[PDB]
Amino acid sequence: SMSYTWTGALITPCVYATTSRSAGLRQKKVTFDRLQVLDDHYRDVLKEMKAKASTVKAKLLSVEEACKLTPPHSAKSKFGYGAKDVRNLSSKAVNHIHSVWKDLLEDTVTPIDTTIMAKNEVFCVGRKPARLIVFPDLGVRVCEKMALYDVVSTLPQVVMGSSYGFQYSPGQRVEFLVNTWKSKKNPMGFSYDTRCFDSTVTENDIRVEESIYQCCDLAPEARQAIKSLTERLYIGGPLTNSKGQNCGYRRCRASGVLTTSCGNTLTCYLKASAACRAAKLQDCTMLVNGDDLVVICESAGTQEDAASLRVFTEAMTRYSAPPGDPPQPEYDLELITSCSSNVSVAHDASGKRVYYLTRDPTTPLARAAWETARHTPVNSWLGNIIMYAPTLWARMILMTHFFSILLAQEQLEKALDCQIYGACYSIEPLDLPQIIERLHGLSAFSLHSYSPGEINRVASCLRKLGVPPLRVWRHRARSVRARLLSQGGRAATCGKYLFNWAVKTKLKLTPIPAASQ
Ligand SMILES: CC(C)(NC(=O)c1ccc2c(C3CCCCC3)c3n(c2c1)CCOc1ccccc1-3)C(=O)O
Repeated sequence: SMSYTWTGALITPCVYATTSRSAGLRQKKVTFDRLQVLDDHYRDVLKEMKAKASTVKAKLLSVEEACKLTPPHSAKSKFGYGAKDVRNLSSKAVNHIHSVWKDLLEDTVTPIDTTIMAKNEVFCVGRKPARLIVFPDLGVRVCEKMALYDVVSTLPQVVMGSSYGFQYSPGQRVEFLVNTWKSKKNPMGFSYDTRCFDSTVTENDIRVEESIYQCCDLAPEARQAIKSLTERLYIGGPLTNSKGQNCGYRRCRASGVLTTSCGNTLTCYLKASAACRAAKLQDCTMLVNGDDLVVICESAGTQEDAASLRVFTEAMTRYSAPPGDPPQPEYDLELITSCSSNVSVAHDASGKRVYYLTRDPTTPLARAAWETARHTPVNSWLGNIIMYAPTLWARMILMTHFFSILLAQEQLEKALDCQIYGACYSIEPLDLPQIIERLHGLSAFSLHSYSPGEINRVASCLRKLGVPPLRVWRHRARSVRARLLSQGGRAATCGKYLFNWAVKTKLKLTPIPAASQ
């Protein structure tokens, strides 16, 4: 069936940014008839998964638990309250959510409304159209957590095991990839890019996902709500623009429901697993985060692997998940990008090899540049500093430049909102040494001798963007550093740890103590 049907009603508004002006380009991209044919490989895998699901027990969250787990900056309800009101258990929001939950149990058919908007996201320049998000009202969102919050995390882990990527901290991901890679005699890996994965998700895919939830041991009321949410919301429904006008109907995954991530993870794992069997990949290990898929297996030979991947892709396509980028076999782990990252090697103080996650700095640099400029309530630069703390480009460029700006504006102690790892943290910049040491270990203040590919990518990327060479940054760093040290206190600690790389004569970096008093 068609992933979308449109009524012509415009999708109205809520280095460049995406806007509603390109919504037409995306709609054309995401709108197509899906054809899905399933075979015994798919059925065999689904049965194995259901058997694992059958061992999971999961519980209803009360209205209050679900409110407390509601993120602070969610789009407000059209029923007179917003995310802060939910977090604060205001009577207004509490009363409405109870009415919404009751209606979910008593009505299991009436399509639930959703809003569609185009995202505003910053990119560097072939310009990409804005992403479309589809989401139900805040009240419904909280009820989703009541029914399914205890499901959507626990369940995929049990079903998929080490393949479920969301269980891993950043160092655990690296560890899993490197160990998997080193366990093959002749490793071959490839990422698989599904073309607009959300649009490829069929009604059958979504009823399958529901059938897998129900394999869980649930409360009766939870089964009812999960069935209802599926029928009224998940499988499809009407789309409303920001103006209150209907602009079409959906028959695929909505991007902004609680089950988007769990569901894409299960369905991607299910389809890919079966496709591995169809292709006869040997000693397969998969890693899955939602729609993002990477496979590492035992090489059968250069042309064999190429043929294998083409048969892999044919299976995924039959299963309704056709490739955006045709997949490509790699024989070097560094060259495999999954979840916008790749493993790379450097050396620590004693010259030990340290693997860490890095990525092409283009988008992080562009967004940070954008945030310097227009002073946005969004601080993506700080999140990138944390996520990619060990990297060449985060240490020498982003840290240097932003601690530079923090000093000048004397903002060293103003906490910034930071959305990372699926949560919104209130981050004080002086905490960065302690944060980094926990996430990445001390080696992250001491890494040197980065790979030639990594260095080339960074230096080349800077040139493309008109950013000063790394040499400029090392010089600026030494200045920012001395300023931090001179101020002493927590500022000094930042100079000592975050910038010991810019200095000839290294200070000794010892384990930073937890807070006292
Ligand atoms: C001319 C010179 C040498 N420039 C700088 O010092 C300088 C510092 C930081 C940055 C940055 C960012 C680096 C990462 C943190 C956010 C800003 C970017 N650019 C500069 C140029 C060049 C133009 O604007 C950009 C557009 C896209 C990506 C990066 C940038 C001067 O001294 O005036």
